[PDB]
Amino acid sequence: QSVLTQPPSASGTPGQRVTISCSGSSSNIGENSVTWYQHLSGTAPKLLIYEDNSRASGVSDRFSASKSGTSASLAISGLQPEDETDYYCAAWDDSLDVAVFGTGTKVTVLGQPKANPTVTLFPPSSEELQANKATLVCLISDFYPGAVTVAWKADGSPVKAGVETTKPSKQSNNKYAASSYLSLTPEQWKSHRSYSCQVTHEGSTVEKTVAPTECS
Amino acid sequence: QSVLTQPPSASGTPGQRVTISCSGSSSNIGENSVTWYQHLSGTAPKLLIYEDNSRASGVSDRFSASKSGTSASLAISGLQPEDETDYYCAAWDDSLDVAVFGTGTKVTVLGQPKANPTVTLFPPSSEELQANKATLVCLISDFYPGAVTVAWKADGSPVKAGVETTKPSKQSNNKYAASSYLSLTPEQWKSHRSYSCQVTHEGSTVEKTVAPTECS
Repeated sequence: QSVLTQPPSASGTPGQRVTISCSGSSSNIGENSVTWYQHLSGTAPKLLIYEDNSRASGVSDRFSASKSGTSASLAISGLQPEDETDYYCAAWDDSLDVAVFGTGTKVTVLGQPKANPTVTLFPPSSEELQANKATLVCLISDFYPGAVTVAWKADGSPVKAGVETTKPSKQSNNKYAASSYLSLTPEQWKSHRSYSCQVTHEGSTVEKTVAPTECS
Repeated sequence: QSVLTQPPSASGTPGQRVTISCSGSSSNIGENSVTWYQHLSGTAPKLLIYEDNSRASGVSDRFSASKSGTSASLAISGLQPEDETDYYCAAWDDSLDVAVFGTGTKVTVLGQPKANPTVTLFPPSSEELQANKATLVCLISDFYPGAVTVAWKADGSPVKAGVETTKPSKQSNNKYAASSYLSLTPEQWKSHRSYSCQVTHEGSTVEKTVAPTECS
């Protein structure tokens, strides 16, 4: 039989230190070495700990683990917001002859700082103009919380056609990123001299403007 | 980490038959035993297969599995939507007693036709470089199912470091959009002959390239 029990979630304030428990049986944990993984959903679990308390290269000293009898624990000291993820444990099951995983624990980092987005406007590429297409991308990164507004303007006047904005999603650092793209004609691109992306986040607005070519 | 390669999506019409491959070295799969996991964005993985092919007692017979040295594969002979979950392979033992997970594969039952993505590479503007920065953007659009894997190189060398990739999202045409950006310094940029963006999508792999020509 089957699994290693983990509390569903954990909760901590930045700089604090949270403990993740893993319970098992004597066939698995009791007798064999434990392993802990961090999982972003869609990346592939990343090994943190091996052989009960060994750290994998790239793993920080903020994460330490141990095993007591039939129980194992992971301690995150210095809770950072990039730490908000899922943590799974594992150990070989002698009687079951398999690797038996933990139920998974998701750490919630309460009261994360507010991060006003960084805005970057990309004008139509060459590759794409000498291909007779024109797309502008307004990259919106490093924001928190994760809700923003986007508005496009052309020569000051509202661009109320051709825009596509992406729902924000988490970046590795636990901050959001999104994009807004406007498909125009190379015809349209040229005829204008100013294009602009305006992003509103938490009572603050930033606008970046782009103008038909500049440089070599 | 440095693990198992799995296509991002696998998908078919109801009652169809779907295959999910898993690729590695003659160190992992290629030598070890491979296990398969089933993961809904609900708490825990769930072993379908163990010791290459032996079905986890109680798993449905619509699940078959095999290995052949380098590769491995799990066939879902009975595609029904309760199968619409992520799937993971795992080899076992590079450093001792650890799981070596694959990238995960998302299975979707086609609700619309397959659509290869349109990839577009955008180099820095003159403007952001005049400001002493450089960010390339890789726009990924018009693709279905909703899942991709993006990789960046610099003179045919993987760029792991400093790339973020957005989670796919449903735009106004009913197809998905995503974007991945690579943050550099204005000289980290110009010290390389070019940068390319590579998107893998249910069979198809597209690679776009770009060179520093911005007021160069």
